[PDB]
Amino acid sequence: MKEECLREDLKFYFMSPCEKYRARRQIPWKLGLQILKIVMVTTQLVRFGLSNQLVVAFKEDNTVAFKHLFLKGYSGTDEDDYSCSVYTQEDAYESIFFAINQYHQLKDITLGTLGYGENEDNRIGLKVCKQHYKKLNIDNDVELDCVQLDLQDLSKKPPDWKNSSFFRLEFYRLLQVEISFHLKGIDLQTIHSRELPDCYVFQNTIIFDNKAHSGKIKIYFDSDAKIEECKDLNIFNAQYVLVFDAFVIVICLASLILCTRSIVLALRLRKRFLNFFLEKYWEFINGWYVLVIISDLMTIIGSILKMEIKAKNLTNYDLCSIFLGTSTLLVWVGVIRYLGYFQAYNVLILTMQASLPKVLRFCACAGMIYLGYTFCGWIVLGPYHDKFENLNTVAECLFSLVNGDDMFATFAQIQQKSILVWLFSRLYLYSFISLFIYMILSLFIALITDSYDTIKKFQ
Amino acid sequence: MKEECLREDLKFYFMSPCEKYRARRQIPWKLGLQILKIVMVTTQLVRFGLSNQLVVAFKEDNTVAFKHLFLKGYSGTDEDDYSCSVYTQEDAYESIFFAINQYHQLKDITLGTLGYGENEDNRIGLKVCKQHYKKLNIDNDVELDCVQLDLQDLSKKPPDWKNSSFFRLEFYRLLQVEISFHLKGIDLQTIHSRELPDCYVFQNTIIFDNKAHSGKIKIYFDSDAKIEECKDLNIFNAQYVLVFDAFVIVICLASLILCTRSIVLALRLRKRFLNFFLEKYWEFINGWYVLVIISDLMTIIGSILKMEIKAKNLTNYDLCSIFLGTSTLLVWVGVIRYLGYFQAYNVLILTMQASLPKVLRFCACAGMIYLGYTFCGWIVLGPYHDKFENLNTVAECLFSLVNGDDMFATFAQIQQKSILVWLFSRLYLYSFISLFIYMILSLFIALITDSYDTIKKFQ
Amino acid sequence: MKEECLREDLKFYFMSPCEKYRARRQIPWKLGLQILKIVMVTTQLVRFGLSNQLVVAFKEDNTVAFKHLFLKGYSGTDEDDYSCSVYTQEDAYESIFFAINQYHQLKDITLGTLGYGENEDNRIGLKVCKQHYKKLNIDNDVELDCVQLDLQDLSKKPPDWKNSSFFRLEFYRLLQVEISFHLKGIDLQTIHSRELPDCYVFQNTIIFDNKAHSGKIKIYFDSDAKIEECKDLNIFNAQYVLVFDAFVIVICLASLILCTRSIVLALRLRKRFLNFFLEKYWEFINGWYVLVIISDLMTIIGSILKMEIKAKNLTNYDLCSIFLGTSTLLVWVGVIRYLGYFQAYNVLILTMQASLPKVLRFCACAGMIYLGYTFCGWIVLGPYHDKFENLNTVAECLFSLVNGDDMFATFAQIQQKSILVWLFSRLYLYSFISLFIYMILSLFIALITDSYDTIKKFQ
Amino acid sequence: MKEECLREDLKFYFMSPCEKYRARRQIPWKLGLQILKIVMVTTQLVRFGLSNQLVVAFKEDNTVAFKHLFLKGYSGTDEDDYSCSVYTQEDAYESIFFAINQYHQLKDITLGTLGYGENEDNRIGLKVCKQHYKKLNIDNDVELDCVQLDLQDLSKKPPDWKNSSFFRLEFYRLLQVEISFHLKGIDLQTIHSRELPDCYVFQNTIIFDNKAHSGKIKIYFDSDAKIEECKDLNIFNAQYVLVFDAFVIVICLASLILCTRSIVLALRLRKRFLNFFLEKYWEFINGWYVLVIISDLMTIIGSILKMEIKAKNLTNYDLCSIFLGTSTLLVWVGVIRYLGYFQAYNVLILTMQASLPKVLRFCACAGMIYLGYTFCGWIVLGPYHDKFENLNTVAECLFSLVNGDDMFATFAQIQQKSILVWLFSRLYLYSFISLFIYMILSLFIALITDSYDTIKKFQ
Ligand SMILES: COc1ccccc1N1CCN([C@H]2CCCC[C@@H]2NS(=O)(=O)c2ccccc2)CC1
Ligand SMILES: COc1ccccc1N1CCN([C@H]2CCCC[C@@H]2NS(=O)(=O)c2ccccc2)CC1
Ligand SMILES: COc1ccccc1N1CCN([C@H]2CCCC[C@@H]2NS(=O)(=O)c2ccccc2)CC1
Ligand SMILES: COc1ccccc1N1CCN([C@H]2CCCC[C@@H]2NS(=O)(=O)c2ccccc2)CC1
Repeated sequence: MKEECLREDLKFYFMSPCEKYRARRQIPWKLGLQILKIVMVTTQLVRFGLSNQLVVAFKEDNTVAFKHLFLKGYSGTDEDDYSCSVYTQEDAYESIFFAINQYHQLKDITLGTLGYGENEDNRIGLKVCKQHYKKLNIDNDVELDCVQLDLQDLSKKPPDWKNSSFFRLEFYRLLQVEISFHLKGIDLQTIHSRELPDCYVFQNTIIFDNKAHSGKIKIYFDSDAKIEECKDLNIFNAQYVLVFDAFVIVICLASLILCTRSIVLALRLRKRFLNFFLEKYWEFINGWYVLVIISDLMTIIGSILKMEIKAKNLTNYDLCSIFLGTSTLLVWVGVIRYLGYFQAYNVLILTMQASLPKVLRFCACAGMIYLGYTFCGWIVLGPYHDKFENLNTVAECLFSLVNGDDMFATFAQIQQKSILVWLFSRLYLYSFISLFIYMILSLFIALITDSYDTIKKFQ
Repeated sequence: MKEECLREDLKFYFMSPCEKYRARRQIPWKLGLQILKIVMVTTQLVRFGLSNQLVVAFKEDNTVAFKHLFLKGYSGTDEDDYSCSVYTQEDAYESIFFAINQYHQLKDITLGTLGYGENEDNRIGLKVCKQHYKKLNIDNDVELDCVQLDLQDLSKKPPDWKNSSFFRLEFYRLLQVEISFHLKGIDLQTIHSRELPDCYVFQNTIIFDNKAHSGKIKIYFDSDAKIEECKDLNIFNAQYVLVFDAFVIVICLASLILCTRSIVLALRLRKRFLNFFLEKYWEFINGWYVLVIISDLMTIIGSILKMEIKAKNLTNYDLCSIFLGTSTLLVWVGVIRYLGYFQAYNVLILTMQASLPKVLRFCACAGMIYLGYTFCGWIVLGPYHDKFENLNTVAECLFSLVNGDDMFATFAQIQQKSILVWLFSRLYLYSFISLFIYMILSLFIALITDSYDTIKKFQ
Repeated sequence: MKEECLREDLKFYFMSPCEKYRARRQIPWKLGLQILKIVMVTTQLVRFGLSNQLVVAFKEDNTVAFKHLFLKGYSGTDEDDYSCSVYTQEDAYESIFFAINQYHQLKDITLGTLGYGENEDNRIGLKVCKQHYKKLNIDNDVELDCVQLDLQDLSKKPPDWKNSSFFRLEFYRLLQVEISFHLKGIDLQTIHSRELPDCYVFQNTIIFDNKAHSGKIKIYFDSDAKIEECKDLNIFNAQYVLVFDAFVIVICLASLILCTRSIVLALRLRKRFLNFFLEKYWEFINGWYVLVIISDLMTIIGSILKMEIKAKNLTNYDLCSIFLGTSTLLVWVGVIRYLGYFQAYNVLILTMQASLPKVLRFCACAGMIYLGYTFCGWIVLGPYHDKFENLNTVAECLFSLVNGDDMFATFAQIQQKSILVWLFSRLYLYSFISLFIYMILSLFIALITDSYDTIKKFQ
Repeated sequence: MKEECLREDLKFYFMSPCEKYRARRQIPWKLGLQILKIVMVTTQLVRFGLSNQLVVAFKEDNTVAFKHLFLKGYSGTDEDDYSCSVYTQEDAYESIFFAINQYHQLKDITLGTLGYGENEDNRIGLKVCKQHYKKLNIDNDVELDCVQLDLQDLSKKPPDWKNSSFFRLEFYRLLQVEISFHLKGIDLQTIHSRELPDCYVFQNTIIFDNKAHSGKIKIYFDSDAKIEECKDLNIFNAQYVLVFDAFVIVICLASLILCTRSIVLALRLRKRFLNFFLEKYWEFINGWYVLVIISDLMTIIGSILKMEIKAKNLTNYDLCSIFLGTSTLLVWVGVIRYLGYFQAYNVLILTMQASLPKVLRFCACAGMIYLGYTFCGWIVLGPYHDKFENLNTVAECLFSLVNGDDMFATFAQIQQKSILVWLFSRLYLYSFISLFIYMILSLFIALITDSYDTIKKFQ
């Protein structure tokens, strides 16, 4: 009778929860735990995204306002990673003095709720640091000399800091000049909800950088905002988000227990069948449960990081987002296993998974041509094409070219002053596009004439 | 003999109007009613579009002129949903005073036929409203205080409104300042047709908005134009368009009667055949007639809305256009049924409609991956990529990426200051593009090796 | 013996010139006439293109210089079909007076070889014309009043034209103000070849246009350049190009005779075979010769027009180019018949021409959906999308969308202030792209499963 | 026994190095020489690219700084191949005088480490050369007259060079004005590595060019930088790169010997088999070795050029890069032969190489249509479309259009003032896109229905 019982076991282990009900009126409480998971995880992700949008928008808007306030002649768009640049000694002096003077008159210039903030030394003021190579008989060591400009120093009607010997810069040895100050703001765009607003501290540094010593000073504006508590303020949910994140951890933990239970019990059924087969003489793994386990672990980790961020009021959510997003993605891929319970969501799998070896072998072959073209393009067209500046950019450009993106712009971007490089670029681009189109279309006719045989043999 | 008669019925019910003439010299007056419909509906749509183009062009040109007249330092292009922005208290004051002074001197500045218009209170003048949080000890309530600047007030050679206590703004509590005025224009670009021109009333509001309190005031210019009747004017078709719209309603109503008649009579023939089949023991629906009925209803509704708009001289035609366009689209799809009467416009239908279940099943599976990628991309790359700002934008970006659009720009838009987010973005984009290309090409080889069998079985 | 002779005829009429030599050592002097044609026609086209490039470049460079000289605050790029625009009465006055003053001081401002040219009335000077509606009690008639500003009038140290009653404009009735003057230039960039340079006459008109009466004056600069003969000039091939064009006409005329001879003689062989077939009881046309005849006619016409243009020194070559280009295109298509003489350049024709009926039938069906979408998109998204402004633009946008071009930009271009139009635009774009991708891929699986059968039956 | 020995020979000559070990425990020291080659060649290329990036970045940054210092009103972006342009005599004078005055005050304007450099005549100063047509009674000869402006000449408090008769230019005869000067810089961005920095000499020429005589002067800034040795400098690997390049030459020379040895020995085995076949009565070439030999030759040549460049301190690496890149590309293609030793990386070759004749025949046919369209588009749309300016640009535009790139932009770029050219452009673009899409999809259905038969016959 043990053979019949074993056969009934697997006959029950291989059917969908919808059917298992038909066979035994059983309730898949585990499938329910999964629907409640998809709803709770998606809800948490959306709420987290909305709150992050609000905070990030406030910080970025304040940064743009600061750039307009303190950078002289700021266009409104960052030239590069740096905001603006100067090419003349008098331009650099004007930018430095403009930043200092705008800080002096902040209360009459700012449109928002800004005030001066105490520095790390507990004093309202401005710090300017400059670095020079010590001394063309320059040395290799750098000299760092700074002074602290208090509000009393700036407020003197005859300004003495402008005429001081500090601000003679000797630009041929100058490495950089750095201006640091702190500002305190408030977002009143939160009081219309009877919730006390969040006071912010801004640590702004302006760096006038000429490490390159190429005749251009690059001006970087960096604003680091952190959420302090409000001290001087009188007008007229923390546990809620935390309980929700704790429930999410409970559901994704319960799912983690159940899936690991099923995998362990699946290994037990293998023994019985394997031992039974021995006497007379990955399918059991169900690698969707691997995906579910990974997504549960990632959701638990991301929820813990989110709780930690909310608890201590921290504003960088990059790694918390990378866990929650990559776990929600896997949750929706797990919806496909449930969808992949009706027989109709199959039959094309006999090609979608069977072609995978052929495609992966093709990728290995085409990968070597792709690497060779990447190296060639970087070395040759690097100094003449902005899409070939570095190896990673070359790889992205070649990937996009394989997909038809910006071909004419790619051809036209390279100037014709160097005739040899122009001819080589033409040959390079034409050969790459033609060769890869040919290879992709070939791979493909083959994949077809193979499936044809595969499906013929299957029937 | 009833069997023969029934057989002759269906033998007549299944043939084209061109053939039914061969079988009985009958005139398909109903097919004629359809050609006259396609011509009348298309003609009405084109005439409506041309007239709307004229009116909208006049209104938009006047709005651009107003923005140049009243917005200080207007570039010519709206920065965003708002036209321009300021970052300094003195800039905001300059913009406000510039708007007021330009309104004061309108007659000497405008190039067109503009004049002052009476307000809702029947008085030529300018209204300025400002909103402040009541009182950092601010309250949660807002205070709205306004004054009306008449032309006599502005025309005083010593201006007293500039120095009044109204225009001290206390920007840290300011929510917005709003300027409202009315102008009356004429389009003389209609007199060259001996048709009396249309006098317009413009309700212009300039909103200096800093609800965000982020250090930037956004300046919105909104112009609401309505067509009044001309009062002061002496120089040297309404029924026509209305009769045409009424004829359109008659033709699309007659077609509605005939199609509903045929469907009802089609149900009668089903009874006869079904009862006949019972004794010895959607095709009849002709779902093209469903399309014709829907298009007729939409055309009647759109024509009624068009008549209502023309009757009371109203200038917003968004919903009238959405009915007429979506009905003309369905009319041209109904041309395909007539085209689909020759046998040659078939045979490919045996795949165009048979593949539909497989494609729809594929869309269900790929839809879950698409949703997962949408959520992941929004949560991770949202704060760093302008094409991932919100969920709808992420969905559009992913759809476009599946079609090869702006891949290199999408890769390059994300800055590399955050290395973790940069690496994740690279992995995300590469995986999405590769996976979806693989899935689409797979779906496809399958659809082929299936049709092959389907067409083989058919023959 | 007549049967054998007839059979030998066709056996000779159906072989390639290369083979006919193998069968009879015959020289295809006619195939030679064709190679000399491809070389002579291509050479003529290239020479014509180079000379046109030179002339057009000179004229366009002079036009750009004129725009910088006479248009106040010209950016360097035309805003639209018009060069620049103004929105204030004082701006319009400044532009008009700037143009007049720059003309007054031309000799000291121009960098090239420019001088004043006599007008149609044989007098060096400037003409200003203005148009007003006669007289709000305006009439429907226009009044045209002008004055001629001579160089003596402009050179008076107290300028009287500025203060004259002519230049009070009454902008509310103004239609346009037009400034006309003539300049004479020389291209010294032709003397370095010992060829006397070409003196030009420029007829420049500046139109300050406000027909719209929308508060914007559009400023058009139109320069009409014609090649006069040089009068005042002393420094230190016309028959050649003409003889070459005459030889081209001879070769394309000889080819026209021979092809028409062969077609006529081909009809003779049809009679013999057709009569022979009758006794016991397009292939002969060779529609490549139709292409050759059309290309010969077009080349002769284009060469005649080119000779006419060169003879009387005229500078508009639009229709001459459209004949020469479209004839050279057909000449290269005729190279394919010669290439299509080896057997290997066939066998794929059994699908390239057999699929044509199925594709054309598909285009008829998809054409109706394309027209419906064009009308719907124009009527709905016309006032909100710059790619849907008019019907032709909508058709081009839909064609490009079918090919994957600017999808994200097309989605993003439409603003979200109108929620109904935004939702409809999303539905419209998604449905169009999905439907047309589906239809194209379907047409295609069908074309395959058909060729498969076609090629199977062929063997 | 010689038959058995011969059979054993080939049985050994046709197996992979991995297997030959299974058959004889032999060590493929030659395959090792290949892995060490791929690592050494890639390493050399990467190091060369990084060093070139540094040098080129320094030179380009200095050039941008020079353009900002010496070009009046420089925007920051080159208008074209030329940096900026002027259209007025006074603008040209201002630009010339601005360049001279900025050179005079260089020490107080430059941000980097710049100084005056001696000219070719060993004297610090500025040279201005102007060219005029000799003398409208101009001649054909040019007159070149120049003066040398020393620092003493520029430093005189009353400037005499401004008022000299040299700088009256007579613009109607002017060909160009050229300003030449030398500057000496240092990159201190190399001292932070205890490596003495590289002093540079810059040969800057500013050319005010109006060869066109079209009313625009084009201003070219050309900076030629060469690495001199440092003379005045006191602060606080050449053999390494050279030994590495010499080792690379040894490995790519040893590989060249071995591959040529194998090819020669391969020809010996052909004799034995061919003679053996005679008695009773490219595969042997292994054209991968041709690729290896070519890549070895290119690597040796590129390494020699790199050694020559490093030895004499020269900064143009265009041809050295074109050899190293195109050799590294071939090295990665040679990785595919090793990958193509497992049987699985085959079977698709039976189509990837068999389709090549059909595709090449298709390219020959489609090439003639492509050439015809190129000529037609250039001749017609050349003067109206910036993507059709010259034949090469037309070819690139058509290639991109075949791949779906910028279709709507291509359609929209051509203005509608000329209706005939607009209609022809529409017809041209539509016909090209439709025809080439049709031909590519046809080629393709054929390639499939052929492989099907090919693979069927193979089995
Ligand atoms: C071996 O690569 C191919 C693979 C598959 C088909 C064709 C090619 N050929 C044809 C040309 N190249 C194609 C690359 C991708 C699409 C654009 C080009 N097709 S084209 O416009 O019709 C054309 C044809 C002949 C001459 C000039 C242009 C690449 C080589
Ligand atoms: C499983 O997805 C695929 C599905 C079908 C074909 C290929 C792939 N592979 C190949 C690479 N990816 C392709 C995505 C769409 C087109 C661009 C890429 N083709 S490629 O340039 O020739 C290439 C090949 C190897 C390495 C690097 C680049 C995605 C994975
Ligand atoms: C009936 O049209 C189709 C025809 C052929 C294949 C697929 C579709 N479907 C699938 C979606 N649409 C495709 C249109 C062209 C390519 C982009 C879309 N493919 S997708 O990114 O993979 C995707 C899949 C599911 C949901 C969301 C996105 C259109 C409908
Ligand atoms: C003989 O060329 C073809 C080859 C293969 C398929 C179709 C065509 N046809 C169809 C139209 N043209 C297609 C070219 C490439 C893709 C865009 C066009 N397809 S479409 O949007 O669906 C369409 C259909 C009918 C009318 C209007 C538009 C080119 C001719």
